[PDB]
Amino acid sequence: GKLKQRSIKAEGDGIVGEGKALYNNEGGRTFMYAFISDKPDLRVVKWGGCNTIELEPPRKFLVDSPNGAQIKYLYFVRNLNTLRRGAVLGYIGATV
Amino acid sequence: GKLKQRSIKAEGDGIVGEGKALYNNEGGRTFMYAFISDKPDLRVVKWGGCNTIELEPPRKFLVDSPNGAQIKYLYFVRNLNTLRRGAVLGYIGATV
Repeated sequence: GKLKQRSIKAEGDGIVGEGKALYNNEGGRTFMYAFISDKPDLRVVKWGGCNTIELEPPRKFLVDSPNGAQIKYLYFVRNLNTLRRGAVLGYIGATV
Repeated sequence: GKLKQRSIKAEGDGIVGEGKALYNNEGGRTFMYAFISDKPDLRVVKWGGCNTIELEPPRKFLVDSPNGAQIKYLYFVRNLNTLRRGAVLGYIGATV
C-alpha cells in the first residue's frame, strides 16, 4: 500500500488530457493502478513495453484547491482487484 | 476512502497494551476498521455506546524512527470486506 504517482497524458475517442497516474512496480516489473484527471470521457492511457491501458468509466469527486473546489475524475484501470481499488481510495482521501 | 484515527487500548487472553485505532464514522455513526499496536497477541478492543471489537491475528510490518526501525503489528477487525481492507493499507503506506 506504499504507492507512487506520475504525470502522464491520456486519450479519449474525443479528446486528450494530462493527469495523475497512480501505479506500482513488483518486483521488479511495473503496473498502473488508477488515473486521475480534470476531464471526463477518457478511454485509454499509453504506457520496456508500450502498453494500451484502458480505464473504467471515471468516478467523480470533489477536491479543494484555494481557487474554489474543482471536481476531479477517477479512473480505475479495468479489472483491478477490489483490494487494490481499496488501496487507491485509501491513498486518495489520504492526500490532505 | 477517508479514515480518521485515535489512541485506544486493547486486551488479549495473555494481557494488555496500547496503540492507534483506524476508524471511520458512518454519518454520524462511528466504525472501527483496524488496529495498530507495537505488541503482538491482542484479541479485543472495547468501543457512542461501548462495544466488543474482535481483532484478527496481526500482520507484522516495518517502520523507521529516532529509536531505530520498528516492528509494528496491524490487526484487522474480523470480517472486514476486502474493499475496506485495501483502504487501510492505502492509508497505511500513505502516512509518511
